[PDB]
Amino acid sequence: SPSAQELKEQGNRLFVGRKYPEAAACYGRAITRNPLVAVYYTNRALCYLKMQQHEQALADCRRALELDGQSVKAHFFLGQCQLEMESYDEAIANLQRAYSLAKEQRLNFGDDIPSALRIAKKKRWNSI
Ligand SMILES: CNC(=O)C[C@H](NC(=O)[C@@H]1CCC[C@H]1NC(=O)c1n[nH]c2c1CCCC2)c1ccccc1OC
Repeated sequence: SPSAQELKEQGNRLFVGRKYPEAAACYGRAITRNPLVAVYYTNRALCYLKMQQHEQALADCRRALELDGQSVKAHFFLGQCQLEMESYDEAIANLQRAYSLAKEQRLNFGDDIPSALRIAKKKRWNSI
């Protein structure tokens, strides 16, 4: 029987290989062993996003946020998901929140969050 962390790493490896259903199933098996780890839900939300399953991706972001309200990644993926759903105002607020949390936690993602914010703001404007 593999451990929860072994399953998270197998899921990450599968994600790098673009095997999204397989990766989501590994994160699900990690959750079965330990359902109190926010990053398992955040990682699976990204799989759901790659599989275009937006309602499932939102639900995993919410499960991650309930365990870790300070999650930079859960707010970032929530915002990206909302952007694809055309919920622009909500997307921008979550991306801005990921930016502020990353700055407070002294995390370095280069121009990842400002770039995502610019895409969302341009998409919101183009629709207006
Ligand atoms: C944004 N893309 C991912 O989070 C994919 C994820 N990458 C990581 O965990 C990177 C390894 C070390 C550094 C880390 N970077 C980030 O966390 C990251 N970068 N820009 C941002 C963030 C977080 C949110 C704001 C923008 C990943 C990689 C391999 C396999 C699976 C897997 O995730 C399921």
